[PDB]
Formats: sequence, structure tokens, C-alpha cells
Amino acid sequence: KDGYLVEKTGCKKTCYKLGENDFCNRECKWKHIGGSYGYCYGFGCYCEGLPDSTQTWPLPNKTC
Repeated sequence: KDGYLVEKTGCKKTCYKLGENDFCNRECKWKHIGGSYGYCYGFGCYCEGLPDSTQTWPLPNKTC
């Protein structure tokens, strides 16, 4: 399953380097989550392999 990562306040994380963006990848595998691959796609840290128990963007009714 693929999804987008959020931020502390819930906002997303856009980047200026598309493609293998270590920044997004590092923030993807951050800790226990199951992110097999995490790169920036469409100006944003995108990840693939997030369990349903993982919070992704956008957020619930409580958007940023």
C-alpha cells in the first residue's frame, strides 16, 4: 500500500529534489512502520508499504 507522510502539526512534507530523496526515505523508515520504500513523489515524501495502522496524508477530519 502506498501513502504520503505527514508532519508534527499534520501538514505534509514537500521537497525540491524529486526522485530518490534520502530525506523523505530517512523520514519514511524513521522507526517501526514497515516502509519498504520511501521517496519524494510529486513534491512530497511518498512511501510504499505502510500498514493500515500507520497515519498518512492527508489526516483525518483534523487536517493541518
